[PDB]
Amino acid sequence: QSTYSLEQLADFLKVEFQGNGATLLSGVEEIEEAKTAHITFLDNEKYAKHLKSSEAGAIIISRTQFQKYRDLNKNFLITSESPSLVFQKCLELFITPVDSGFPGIHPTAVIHPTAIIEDHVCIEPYAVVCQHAHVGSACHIGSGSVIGAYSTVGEHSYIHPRVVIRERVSIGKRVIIQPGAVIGSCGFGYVTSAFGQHKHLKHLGKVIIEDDVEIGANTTIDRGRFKHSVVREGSKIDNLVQIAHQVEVGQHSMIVAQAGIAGSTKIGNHVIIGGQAGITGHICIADHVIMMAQTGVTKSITSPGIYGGAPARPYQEIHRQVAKVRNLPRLEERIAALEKLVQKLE
Amino acid sequence: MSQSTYSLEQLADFLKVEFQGNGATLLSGVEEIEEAKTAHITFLDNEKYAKHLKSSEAGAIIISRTQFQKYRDLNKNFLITSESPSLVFQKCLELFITPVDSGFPGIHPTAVIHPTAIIEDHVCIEPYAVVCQHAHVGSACHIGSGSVIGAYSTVGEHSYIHPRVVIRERVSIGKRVIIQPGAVIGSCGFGYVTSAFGQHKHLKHLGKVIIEDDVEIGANTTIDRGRFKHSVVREGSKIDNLVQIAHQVEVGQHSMIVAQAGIAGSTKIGNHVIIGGQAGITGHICIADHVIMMAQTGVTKSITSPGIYGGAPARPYQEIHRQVAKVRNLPRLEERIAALEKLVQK
Amino acid sequence: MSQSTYSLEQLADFLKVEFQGNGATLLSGVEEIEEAKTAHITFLDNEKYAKHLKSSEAGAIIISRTQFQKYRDLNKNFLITSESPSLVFQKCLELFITPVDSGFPGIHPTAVIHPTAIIEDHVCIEPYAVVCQHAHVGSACHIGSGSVIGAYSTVGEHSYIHPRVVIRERVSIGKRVIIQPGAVIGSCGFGYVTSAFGQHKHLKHLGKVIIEDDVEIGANTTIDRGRFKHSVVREGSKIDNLVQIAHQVEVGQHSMIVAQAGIAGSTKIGNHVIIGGQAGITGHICIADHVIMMAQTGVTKSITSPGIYGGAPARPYQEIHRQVAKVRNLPRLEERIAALEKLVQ
Ligand SMILES: CC(=O)N[C@H]1[C@@H](OP(=O)(O)OP(=O)(O)OC[C@H]2O[C@@H](n3ccc(=O)[nH]c3=O)[C@H](O)[C@@H]2O)O[C@H](CO)[C@@H](O)[C@@H]1O
Ligand SMILES: CC(=O)N[C@H]1[C@@H](OP(=O)(O)OP(=O)(O)OC[C@H]2O[C@@H](n3ccc(=O)[nH]c3=O)[C@H](O)[C@@H]2O)O[C@H](CO)[C@@H](O)[C@@H]1O
Ligand SMILES: CCCCCCCCCCCCCCCC(=O)O
Ligand SMILES: CCCCCCCCCCCCCCCC(=O)O
Ligand SMILES: CCCCCCCCCCCCCCCC(=O)O
Repeated sequence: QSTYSLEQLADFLKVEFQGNGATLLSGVEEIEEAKTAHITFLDNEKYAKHLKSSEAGAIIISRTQFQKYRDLNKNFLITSESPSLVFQKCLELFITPVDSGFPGIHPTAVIHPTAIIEDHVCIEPYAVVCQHAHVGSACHIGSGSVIGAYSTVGEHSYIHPRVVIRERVSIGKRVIIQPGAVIGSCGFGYVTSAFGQHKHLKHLGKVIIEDDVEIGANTTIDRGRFKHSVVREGSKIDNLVQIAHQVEVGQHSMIVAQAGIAGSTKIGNHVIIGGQAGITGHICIADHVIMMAQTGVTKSITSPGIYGGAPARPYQEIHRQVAKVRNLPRLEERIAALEKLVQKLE
Repeated sequence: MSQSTYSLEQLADFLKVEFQGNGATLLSGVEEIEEAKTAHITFLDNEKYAKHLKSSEAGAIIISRTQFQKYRDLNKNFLITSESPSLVFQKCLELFITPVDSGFPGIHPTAVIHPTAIIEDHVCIEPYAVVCQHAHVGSACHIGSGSVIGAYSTVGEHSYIHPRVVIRERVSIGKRVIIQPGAVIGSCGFGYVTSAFGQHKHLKHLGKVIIEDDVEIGANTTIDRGRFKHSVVREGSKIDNLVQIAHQVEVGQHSMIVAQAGIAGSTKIGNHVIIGGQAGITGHICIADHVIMMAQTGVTKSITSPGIYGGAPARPYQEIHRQVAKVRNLPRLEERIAALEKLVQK
Repeated sequence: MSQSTYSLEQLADFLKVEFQGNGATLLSGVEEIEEAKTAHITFLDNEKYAKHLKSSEAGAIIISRTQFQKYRDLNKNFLITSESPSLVFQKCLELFITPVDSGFPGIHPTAVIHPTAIIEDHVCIEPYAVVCQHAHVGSACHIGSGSVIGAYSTVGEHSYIHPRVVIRERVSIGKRVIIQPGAVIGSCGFGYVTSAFGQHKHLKHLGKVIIEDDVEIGANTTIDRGRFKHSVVREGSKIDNLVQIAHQVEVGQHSMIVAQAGIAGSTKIGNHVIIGGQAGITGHICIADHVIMMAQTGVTKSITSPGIYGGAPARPYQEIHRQVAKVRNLPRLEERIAALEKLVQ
């Protein structure tokens, strides 16, 4: 650990500063809690209401937000870039990451003869690499994880401990899979028999995880019966998420924790799926669609914008619906007020 | 380019299935009925496709006898089966993508098996799996890499346990059972003794989890053991991924619980029940035979009669359809009062 | 093994408890109060179950002194206790069904322990568990098979970790803590900066996860680490299966989170709070001490006073209960508007 002054911090960040440049800083903290020795940031408007009174010895602020608060006696770090990224730079100054302590390929790691392991890879204890698997260069295979038969882990990916990647899975470049996640599990499909009974079907389709994808903890992705399941590049998936068989997740999308997409559904590019939300099967989510948390998308969405509720309706339309449902006592009163002036006899 | 090429007749004889049309027709893959080309094999599956069979350019269509008789006059290559068209199709599919194992045959040396545990003939135990005291693994079983077969736990013949499954102590697994990676079977139930004003004290659960024949359990699904009673999944039932089965829950025969749904404690589910994805079911209630819950259903009382159910709380489909409608048509109902209120005379 | 039968009297002595009914009454197991036959011991702890008491053919009923006084006139075999009837029932439960361990005592040959890690006394580490650099295993801990104790992470005394648990790096586990199988403690939190292109950049999370004393965590539950600050779960709190705890979430003392519930980033849950199954609580909000949230609740804003809440969005029990009732009433309501328009002549 070390200390940086406000002027000394500015040059390292390549950021213009305003205020008392001798302010000494020894850590990092959020805007609502930071002490004089702490550094902070502001990127949003529904956050700026806490800036007026903040002890922080350094505040990272954009050129836009700086305009509304520049006169205030606070110490500033004014940047034309995202205040959040500039803030991470400051975070990575103070805390250092730590690995397991088992570098390279651990003697325990069982690797199948026919598997191809590239140069500069780390395989932690008790990991199992199956037949004809291809672990790329500069990859990390976490402790106890499983790389399935004929599966490919593209270069620079990071598999965390105890992860099951099943047979025939394409993992892209620099993909990060959190611990406990399962890729290429069987899709929930059965033969609906005549006595009402359910007969298993071996799903054999590929699961393709493209470059720059992130998969959260214990998230499960199902493979199709014989066609592909795809999570297109730059998409970020959170914890405990369900991706059904033959789902296509479009590029640079986000699926928040505990959300679920049902079988054979196309999610478009730059789509946000809120937490605990549920999108049903055989439907299409248009590009740039934002779901609220706990949304039931039952029909296909065919235009961008903010959606929410069960079923899915535009934000404007549910925000009005909720505030009109809340209005039902008052509306009934107006009926009682009207059923009072029906004492009309003559 | 595909794996293999068959004639219509050659393939028909391989399947032990009658054919109609050009027996010489070359067939080199499979496809969905509405996409299949000449080289492709497909199946008509009783549901739709009346007009979509007529205009199908497939080189082979797997059809039931009852349905071939109806489409007898059509100019198509038919593979007529007495079994399920889809089930036959599976065999066909498996000729073009042959299913693959991890490439570790037999019982791997790195498998820890308790001296007391009994392992039957022709079983396969993959690397790093653990078989605890007095466990009983039936013949033709598969224990996936680094899975745990708990103390006094039994696994019926021909059952397939995938990698990193935990089967706790005192859990009974039927024959032909398939468990996807990372399921937890026999975890403690969420029940406690309250004491010292709201403080919760651990209760040891000593009930069993009884999984019956031909049952499937999805990936990272968790099934809790009872306090003293048992948690039972009856014959042929299919539980998807990320499902939660609480302590002392009973699921009847040939029932389906889709991904991310949860049943609370001491609740009985009937036979031929479909529990929609993400749906929730309260504890100490009953779900009758042949009940179907839509996704995200919140069941708060018992359901005694069959049919389709939706909403939170759950009500018979038609009712919640009628509700969403009326709720949506609230502004129209308000203008119906507002303009009616405008009539204010004498 | 245990076709074990005890007399009502024998049991009463072991229980150190007052009784009513024939001493010789032979009891050979436990059963729930609705179903209990003459062979069986059962308990009445919950007042919703006082119904099944009147017609009970049970061989023995564990009961509080107050409930006995109330149902005194009944001719049933009573075991009368001043403690929790459920706890006393637990003592019987264990007499018939003895618990069991894996059968691999102490530190198993096949465990991997990084030389720099510290292992205390009377600790059990099961087959193929991995303990990473500079970890600390408290005295009399249980590490389940194939469990990972990540770097610089510490596990307190008498803590019980079940098989295939991932404790990621820099995670503090308190004393007595029990973690069910498949749990992930200390995964990276969900945080990205979206570029003026639509592309999402990975923000590295360096914060800890602090699990306090007597905390329990359910199967396949995931608790994320903060970006800089910590995610804390305080004393006594019990978390169920399949639960999401986002980065920088603080959970209070003696709080309960039922299965499949979720808490978004940087939210503080107070003490003695119940979060119903599958409930969802947004980020950057606070939940007051002594708050119950019904299952499937969608909490979109801070709850600042104690009570029972429900629905999506969340409103206090009273109001939501009315709201649902009035939505139920809609068809009847507009029929009154129809008869209103009927008279216009
Ligand atoms: C979440 C859960 O799992 N159970 C809740 C349920 O408890 P509940 O009283 O239903 O008991 P639990 O469901 O917790 O325990 C399971 C077994 O206890 C048996 N039993 C319970 C009480 C009794 O006096 N006699 C008896 O035999 C039930 O028949 C059942 O078979 O509602 C109570 C509040 O109303 C809560 O305290 C519990 O957290
Ligand atoms: C509730 C929720 O879903 N939050 C997420 C959301 O909110 P948001 O964009 O606000 O990010 P967060 O604020 O949650 O980031 C984590 C920390 O940043 C602090 N903070 C935030 C804004 C600000 O102007 N100054 C400040 O100091 C917060 O107090 C918090 O402790 O998108 C972020 C990506 O950018 C994620 O990292 C957040 O976790
Ligand atoms: C007759 C079944 C009920 C119909 C509604 C169920 C489909 C909606 C699913 C909600 C989203 C959850 C995604 C999980 C589905 C899956 O993995 O199979
Ligand atoms: C507090 C009661 C609210 C009403 C409940 C209706 C919605 C059902 C949701 C049940 C959650 C299912 C998860 C299993 C719970 C458990 O493990 O005990
Ligand atoms: C009709 C629905 C309205 C209710 C929506 C509010 C519910 C909020 C749910 C958010 C909790 C999800 C937890 C995910 C954790 C994470 O973000 O990483």
